[PDB]
Amino acid sequence: TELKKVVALYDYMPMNANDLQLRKGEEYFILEESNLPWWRARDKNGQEGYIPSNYITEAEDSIEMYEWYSKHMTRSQAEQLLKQAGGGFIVRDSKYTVSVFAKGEPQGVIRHYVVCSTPQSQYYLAEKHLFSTIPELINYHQHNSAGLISRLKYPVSKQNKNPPPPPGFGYGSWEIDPKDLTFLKELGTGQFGVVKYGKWRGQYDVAIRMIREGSMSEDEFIEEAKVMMNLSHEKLVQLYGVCTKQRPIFIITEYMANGCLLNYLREMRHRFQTQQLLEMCKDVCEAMEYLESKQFLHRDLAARNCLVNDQGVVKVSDFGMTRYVLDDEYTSSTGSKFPVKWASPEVLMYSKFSSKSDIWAFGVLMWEIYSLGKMPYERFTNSETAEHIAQGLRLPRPHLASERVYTIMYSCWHEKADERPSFKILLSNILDVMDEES
Amino acid sequence: TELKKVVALYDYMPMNANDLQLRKGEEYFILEESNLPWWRARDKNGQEGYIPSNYITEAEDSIEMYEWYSKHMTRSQAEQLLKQAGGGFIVRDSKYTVSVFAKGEPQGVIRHYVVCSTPQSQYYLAEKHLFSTIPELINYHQHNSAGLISRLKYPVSKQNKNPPPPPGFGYGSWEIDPKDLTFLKELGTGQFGVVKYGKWRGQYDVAIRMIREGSMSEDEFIEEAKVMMNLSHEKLVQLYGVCTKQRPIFIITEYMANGCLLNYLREMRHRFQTQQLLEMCKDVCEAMEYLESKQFLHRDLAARNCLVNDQGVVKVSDFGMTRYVLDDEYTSSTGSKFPVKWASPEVLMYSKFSSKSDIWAFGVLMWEIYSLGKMPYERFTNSETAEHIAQGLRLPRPHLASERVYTIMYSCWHEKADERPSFKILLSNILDVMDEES
Ligand SMILES: C[C@H]1CN(C2COC2)CCN1c1ccc(Nc2cc(-c3ccnc(N4CCn5c(cc6c5CC(C)(C)C6)C4=O)c3CO)cn(C)c2=O)nc1
Ligand SMILES: C[C@H]1CN(C2COC2)CCN1c1ccc(Nc2cc(-c3ccnc(N4CCn5c(cc6c5CC(C)(C)C6)C4=O)c3CO)cn(C)c2=O)nc1
Repeated sequence: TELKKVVALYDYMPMNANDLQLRKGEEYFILEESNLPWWRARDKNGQEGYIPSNYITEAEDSIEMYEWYSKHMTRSQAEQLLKQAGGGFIVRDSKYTVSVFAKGEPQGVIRHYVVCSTPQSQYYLAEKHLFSTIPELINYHQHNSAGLISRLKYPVSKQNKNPPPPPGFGYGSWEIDPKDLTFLKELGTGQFGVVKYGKWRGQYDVAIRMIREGSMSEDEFIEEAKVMMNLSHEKLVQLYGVCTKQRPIFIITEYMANGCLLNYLREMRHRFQTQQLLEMCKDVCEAMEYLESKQFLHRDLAARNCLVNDQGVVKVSDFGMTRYVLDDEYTSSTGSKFPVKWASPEVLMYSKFSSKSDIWAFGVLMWEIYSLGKMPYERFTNSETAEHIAQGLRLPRPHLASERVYTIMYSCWHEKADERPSFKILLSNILDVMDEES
Repeated sequence: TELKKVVALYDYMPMNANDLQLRKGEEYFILEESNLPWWRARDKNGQEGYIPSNYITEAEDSIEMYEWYSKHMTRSQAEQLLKQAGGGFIVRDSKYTVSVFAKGEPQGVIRHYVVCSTPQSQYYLAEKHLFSTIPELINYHQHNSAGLISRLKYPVSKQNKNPPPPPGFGYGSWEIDPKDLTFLKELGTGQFGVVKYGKWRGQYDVAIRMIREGSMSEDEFIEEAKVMMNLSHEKLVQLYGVCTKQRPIFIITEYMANGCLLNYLREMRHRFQTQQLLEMCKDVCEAMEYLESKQFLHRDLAARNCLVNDQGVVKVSDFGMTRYVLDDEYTSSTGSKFPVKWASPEVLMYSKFSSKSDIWAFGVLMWEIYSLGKMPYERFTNSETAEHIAQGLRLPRPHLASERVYTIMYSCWHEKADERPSFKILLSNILDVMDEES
């Protein structure tokens, strides 16, 4: 049947003819197993005989066969023998513990590192390398195992690295030269004029926005043009400059290939997925957090007022351009072209726009992003919408929105403006839910 | 004042005379810090000028300066770029996470190892090497750091290794030869005869126990001598043999230098400390657990009935010798020499000794060990002791005993015998409290 084998704990010289000579380190195969103190075994040389049971070590008992494990050693005695030894690695039972000495530093320092046991029969240690430097840890794992699937010696970078939008086509270059502008095609028309994609110096992809007669207050616009030019963020359209010497003054800004994210979600639904609109909302929230840090108010925040580039990243645009609108039906709170769908309570009532109103509009933007572009309150009217917002009604939950993101965009719509979240904490929560989704 | 410096995220060619040429990798010292998008810096070559803020990386921002960290990377996109890369170490923000690929095994396997942040500004990873072999882990740490005070390459062993007691002076050697016995000195007198320390064959330290006339039932003793010889344990005195051919029959057993632990704790109080009596109790409990596994009953368990050797380890002795006593005053339950102090309720009442009675006696032994040898119920008498044990009284807590060990030795004294603990769980609890003390 099955055969048993043990190691020679110590060495024994047969005091009796019926005994076998044990020799420390020479494994012996037990021939019979009983409860008596002596059992018959056989040696590699071929001799067999009875031998003491107090001299055998089971195959799995190799722990005792080693010169480190010491079941008798405790967390105190071990430190007393490690101080007299004066770094000695000594193992003791406790499912075990290890002790090492510290060597400079004459005051001996002892550590009691405990050995933990995995539920899957494995063993490890509750100790972390504690790298105070991330690249130092990356280099360590690069030249070590550390229980990883492989060494961290295969960087995962990309070659599609494009510089960011130049904060203006040159320092102090507020006035663009129409001669440099290289009009190429047309990008549609805007509230104040017509757009067209060209190239500054024929080497920088710019989007020229020519104005319409009696559409914007060019004077005030140029007055605050330096201000609006000082606004620069990754998720923010980069205003390159303005050609004011020529009429209509040309607002040369960053170019976005996909155009309005609203149409991107309502027509270009064959280029993204349901797991990316959250990243779009993160981009929008980052832009809003920046413009809030700048004490600037978007004033008009909506998918229509956001653009998307070839890389698929969404960025806010037309930041704070309302102040330079001439259409009364759009500027007035009771006008027809006024976006009541995204407007807020205090706005619609007393015209008290604020960062809280921008947060309300951002919540509406998240709702429509998750709705794929469906218009808010498609069934209601400009007055019924205010009625329902006052009564307490809120936009429903899109079929693709989780309860978490719905709670986010709902907190964005708190009746009390002073209670509405800030864009910073909104971005924090969006990042949290993103890390959870992923 | 203080000087600032950053790294060149990308490379920039001055489109304007007021600009400075940025070159990826060339650190630049920012001359002035503002909120504008362009700031003036100076280069190592000595040239200074305005440069974009979107191209600078703070010194602590080196994370982005590396080609691994990717704040945009998520737990999904990262796995999509790692599968197309097909083990690539890619870091992303999340306070961070790392991803590596698996290479054999054509079905790509990706891991999402998260990077943890210590409260002390350090960084580590929630990953264990998971060594399924203790000596394999010891070898790994022996040739690695693993965040240890030092490599596990300094064994902490001792040269004072003595073989254990030979389970008898030879196999089947039940009858010792008085000629071999080498009587040396005297060790005192016992209940049945007189003792003396000698040497078997002049080479094995043995303790001969010569019997007294009309003190023991030599016939029954020799009858069960093979049985009592089959009892062998580390914390158990090792009966070497019996010379029955000569009168008085000499019980040659293991020699213990310190003698009775009772006198060891009552006179030899200049060789141990208050942190070792717990180990003594552990030794006694191990012996009791073994003799319980053997369905053998000590019958008389007490510090007096335990010996100690030069190494300071205590071992039980005279295991089950009561059956071979001739003194009626000691055998009878109502006799004068009967140890009522250690006796149990059922014993004193109906004479129903059992493993529960042995557990009671072991609790009493622990109490007296922690009392330094004080006699149990020094004020009471044989009858008042039973009175108080029946009423519910129990031995008090020695000044050196913690509430935990007191609860242990108190559970040892449960009124209901069927409820008294087992020696196995008692040893488990003693080991637990020992690891806690240490
Ligand atoms: C999507 C493709 C589809 N393609 C079809 C498919 O085969 C042909 C045609 C092209 N089309 C396309 C591509 C790219 C772009 N990109 C860009 C659009 C615009 C743009 C265009 C028209 N109106 C506007 N708006 C709309 C908002 N708004 C304006 C002014 C004001 C507002 C609100 C206000 C009240 C604050 C005032 C305003 O100007 C804008 C945004 O400035 C600006 N910039 C810089 C671009 O890069 N757009 C569209
Ligand atoms: C401590 C030093 C001090 N030293 C002084 C200091 O300067 C001089 C003198 C020596 N002394 C000393 C040293 C070593 C030893 N060791 C040994 C003691 C004994 C021993 C001695 C006397 N009585 C007994 N008992 C006592 C218990 N018991 C006996 C028989 C029975 C019992 C109970 C019963 C009812 C079941 C029956 C019985 O025999 C024993 C235990 O067997 C046996 N063995 C094997 C030893 O190795 N003892 C004493």
